[PDB]
Formats: sequence, C-alpha cells, structure tokens
Amino acid sequence: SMTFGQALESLKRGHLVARKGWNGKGMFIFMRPEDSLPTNMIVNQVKSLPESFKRWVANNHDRIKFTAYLCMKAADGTIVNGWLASQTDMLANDWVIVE
Amino acid sequence: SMTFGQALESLKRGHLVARKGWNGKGMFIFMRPEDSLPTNMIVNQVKSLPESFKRWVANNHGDSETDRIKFTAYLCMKAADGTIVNGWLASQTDMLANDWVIVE
Ligand SMILES: Nc1ncnc2c1ncn2[C@@H]1O[C@@H]2COP(=O)(O)OP(=O)(O)OC[C@H]3O[C@@H](O[C@@H]1[C@@H]2O)[C@H](O)[C@@H]3O
Repeated sequence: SMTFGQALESLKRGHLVARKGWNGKGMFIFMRPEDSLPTNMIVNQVKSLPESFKRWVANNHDRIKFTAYLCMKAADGTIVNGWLASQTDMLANDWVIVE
Repeated sequence: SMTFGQALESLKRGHLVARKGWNGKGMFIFMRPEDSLPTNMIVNQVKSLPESFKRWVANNHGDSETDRIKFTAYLCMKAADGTIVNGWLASQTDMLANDWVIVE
C-alpha cells in the first residue's frame, strides 16, 4: 500500500489506482494524457464544447493544448472527467494499484 | 457581480464566467455537457484513454454495440497561458466569493 505521491507516479505510468478507505465500491482513477489540437478541429470537430468557447477560440486564434488530467470511474459506473483529490486522499497512505 | 451559485447557473446555460479576484489574467471557465458513448467506441475510437482503462471496459462490458458508458458533465478552464484544463476545481475562496462575472 502506498502514498498519494507513489500513486501519482503509477498513474503517470498508465495504471489504475484506488484508496482502500473510499466509501464507494469498485472505483478507480486514471490519467488522461495531454493532447494538442489545431484550432479548426476545435471549432468544427470536438464534441461537448460550448458555442461560447468555440467562438472565443475562433476570435482569438495554430494549436490549443489540453493539459493532462485525472479521471474517475465512479461507484455508479459513470466516468467523471476531472477527479478531485480531497485533503484525505492527498495525505493518505492506503493507495493501491487496481490495474 | 455574482455568487458562485449564480455563476454555476450561467455555466449550465452555456456561458463563460470568471472571478475578478483571480491572479491570472484573461482566464475563464466553462461547462462541458454529459455524453453517453457505446462501449465498443471507448475501446478503439476514443483517444486519450489508457490501455488499462480500455482493458477494464472490455472485460466488464464486452464487444458490445448496445452497451453505453456515461461521462458526466464537468467544468474546464481556459488558463492564463492559453492551455485548456479539463476538470477545473473550485477553491474555498472561489466557492464562497461574490466577485463572479460573465465573460461570454
Ligand atoms: N474523508 C473525506 N475527506 C474529504 N472529502 C471527503 C471525505 N469523504 C468523502 N469526501 C468527499 O465528499 C463527497 C462525498 O463522498 P463519497 O461519495 O462518500 O465519496 P467516496 O466514495 O469516499 O469517494 C471519494 C472521492 O469523492 C470526492 O470526495 C468526496 C465527495 O466529494 C473526492 O474526489 C474523493 O476522491
């Protein structure tokens, strides 16, 4: 069992990790890597972007960079983009590799 | 100006919002809506997923057309350096402030 810092190194290597002390069942987090897209892709191709964002991009622009980030497979089976580490998650040492 | 609760209502309506008290300049946040995807598409047609996750989906749903995985809505930030951050989070000060404004 490991610290949050070790779990973050395993996430950057592509593993799934979880805390034993979480309330929800069968959950895990994983990392999604950075991506860089031409601005035309963003305005015409990328799904799930608001029109207001797309207009700002068109108005202010080569390439747009999406930073890497963490995600969660939740207890209900949903995927949450943008998982949050609580105070307890960050300071705990009950992290485990789950895949 | 507005409370975070009002900013959240405008985000759900498709607006861009920002706090006047943020340190970085020219920033804003926006909402990306929930989506529902077929599980076969998650295994081979979605970029930016690790193999370990694709393997998990393949093991727990299989080669299925009917089966779908729901991605919930979430907030994103256009940062000070121009990068886009999927999964913006609200600090204590963000949550309790009343200096929110609409930017678009
Ligand atoms: N000891 C604790 N300290 C700080 N916050 C805690 C907490 N216990 C629960 N919470 C939070 O309060 C809400 C309901 O919690 P739960 O639904 O019971 O969450 P859980 O299944 O334990 O998953 C854990 C994941 O949920 C998120 O934090 C939750 C979630 O916002 C965060 O991303 C975490 O990694």
